[PDB]
Formats: sequence, structure tokens, C-alpha cells
Amino acid sequence: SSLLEKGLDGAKKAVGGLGKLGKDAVEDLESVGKGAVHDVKDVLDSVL
Amino acid sequence: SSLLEKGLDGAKKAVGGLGKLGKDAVEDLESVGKGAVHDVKDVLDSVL
Amino acid sequence: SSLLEKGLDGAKKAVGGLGKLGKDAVEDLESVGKGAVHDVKDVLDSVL
Amino acid sequence: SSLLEKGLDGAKKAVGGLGKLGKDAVEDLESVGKGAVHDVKDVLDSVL
Amino acid sequence: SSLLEKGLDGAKKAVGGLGKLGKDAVEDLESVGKGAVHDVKDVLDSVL
Amino acid sequence: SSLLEKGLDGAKKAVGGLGKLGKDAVEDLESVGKGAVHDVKDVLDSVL
Ligand SMILES: [Zn+2]
Ligand SMILES: [Zn+2]
Ligand SMILES: [Zn+2]
Ligand SMILES: [Zn+2]
Ligand SMILES: [Zn+2]
Ligand SMILES: [Zn+2]
Ligand SMILES: [Zn+2]
Ligand SMILES: [Zn+2]
Ligand SMILES: [Zn+2]
Ligand SMILES: [Zn+2]
Ligand SMILES: [Zn+2]
Ligand SMILES: [Zn+2]
Repeated sequence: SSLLEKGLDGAKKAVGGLGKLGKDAVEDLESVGKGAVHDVKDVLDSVL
Repeated sequence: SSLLEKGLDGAKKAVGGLGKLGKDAVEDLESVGKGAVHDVKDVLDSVL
Repeated sequence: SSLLEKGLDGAKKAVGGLGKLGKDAVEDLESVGKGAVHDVKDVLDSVL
Repeated sequence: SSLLEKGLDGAKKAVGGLGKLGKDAVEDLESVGKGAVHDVKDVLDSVL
Repeated sequence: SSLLEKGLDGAKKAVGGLGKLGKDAVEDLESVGKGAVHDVKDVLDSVL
Repeated sequence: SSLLEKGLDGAKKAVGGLGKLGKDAVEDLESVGKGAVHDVKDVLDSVL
């Protein structure tokens, strides 16, 4: 079987993997930010 | 109503918006990369 | 290279773009609705 | 417990459910469109 | 047209459908869990 | 600050984390399945 299409599949899979890794990072930051805001609200609930 | 929780909502919404903007960017790149690989396969279909 | 597969790629990309545009719209409405409910809860926190 | 926050939760959950239903619809159409393009490519593979 | 690629498309579509069904299940559980935590917070708001 | 809401946040975050872990698993399997079908198509391209 062809090394050539095998190589483009290597590229394709790597691209997908990076998209996976990227999407995980963004969602992580989203939750990190909204979690910080929530934890802040908590301190201003037990005080005001 | 309180400026304070209003401000944390400002932060929360901004965080969500950035997560939206971020997720759009990643998905765009994913498709850009897999599209390039596909278009390359096309040239190596009409030739080999 | 073939206009034909080039055209089907035109269709494919347009379909993907619409799916992108569509998914953005739904998520926007989701957040719009849940944001309204949250802002309502806020008024019934500073009052009751 | 309060009927009021219970009601806003009713609204919130309904909004989420609609977002779910909506996202499912968009993704379905995405795949329907890209599937049609693929099946078309198949006929123009076994012929040209 | 070929039964063979027709069959692999059968497999592909079934795989996608399972991924759809799976993603729906996970998101459902996510919301079920976070909804339970929210409803619990409600009881400890009207009491403490 | 209250151990109680701190604990429910522990639960909430754990639930979200599981949803993350779950969604990653489903998407992984989706791609594993569609990748296998693609690699099979490749062998039936270089032969038939
Ligand atoms: Zn992570
Ligand atoms: Zn909290
Ligand atoms: Zn874009
Ligand atoms: Zn093409
Ligand atoms: Zn938007
Ligand atoms: Zn608020
Ligand atoms: Zn469906
Ligand atoms: Zn096919
Ligand atoms: Zn469901
Ligand atoms: Zn509630
Ligand atoms: Zn993984
Ligand atoms: Zn291949």
C-alpha cells in the first residue's frame, strides 16, 4: 500500500489530535474562568 | 441592584464569550488543516 | 484538475460552514435564555 | 421551598433542553448534507 | 454501484450514530449531576 | 467560609470533570471507528 496516502493520513490524524488538544485547552480555560467567578461570588455571599 | 454581582456577571459573560471565540478558532483550524490534506489527496488522485 | 470534485467540495465546505453558523446560533440562544433566567434570579435575590 | 426559584429552574431546564434539541438538529443536518455529497462522489467514482 | 463501499458507509454511518448517541448520554449525565448539585444548594439556601 | 457549599462545589467540579473525561472517550471512539473504516477503504482502493 502507498506510503503517500499513508503520509497524508499521518498529517490528517495529527491535525485532528491537535484540534482535540486545542478544544480541551479552551474548555479548560472556560471552566477555570467561570469557576473563579463562582468562587468569588461565594466570598461575597458569606459576607454580603 | 448590586454593582458587584453585576460586575462578576460582566466577567462571567466575557469569559464565556472568549471560550466561544476560542472554540470557533480551534474548529476553524481543524477544518483548515483537514481541508488542506483533502485538497492534497485530490491532486494525487487525478495524477496517481 | 476536475471541476466536478471541486464543485462537490464547494458544496461540502458550504454545508460545514452552515453547520458552524447554525451551531453558533443555537449556543448563542442557549446562553441568552440561561442568562435571562440568571439575571431574573438576581432581582429575586436582592428582594427576596 | 420556594415555588419561584422552582419556576426559574423550570425555565432554565427547558432552555437547556431546547439547546440540546437544537444542537442535535444542526448536527443531524450537517451530517445529512456531507453524507449526500459523499454519496454523490461515490457515483462519480464508479463512473469517472 | 459497489456493495463494498456501500457496506463501509453502512459501518461509518453506524459509527457516527453511536458517537451521537454516546455524546447525548454523556451530556445528559453531566446535566443530571450538576442539576442535582444545584437543587441541593437550593435546599441549603432556603434553610442556611 | 462554609464547608458545605465548598463540598457541593467539590461535587460539581467532579461531575464536570467526569463529563469532560466522558466526552473525550466518546469522541476518541468515534474517530477510532471512522478511522478504521477509512483505512479499510484504502486497502480496497489500492486493490479494487
Ligand atoms: Zn484538561
Ligand atoms: Zn460555590
Ligand atoms: Zn470562523
Ligand atoms: Zn476533493
Ligand atoms: Zn454569536
Ligand atoms: Zn448575577
Ligand atoms: Zn437526530
Ligand atoms: Zn462511500
Ligand atoms: Zn437525552
Ligand atoms: Zn434553583
Ligand atoms: Zn483521548
Ligand atoms: Zn487513507
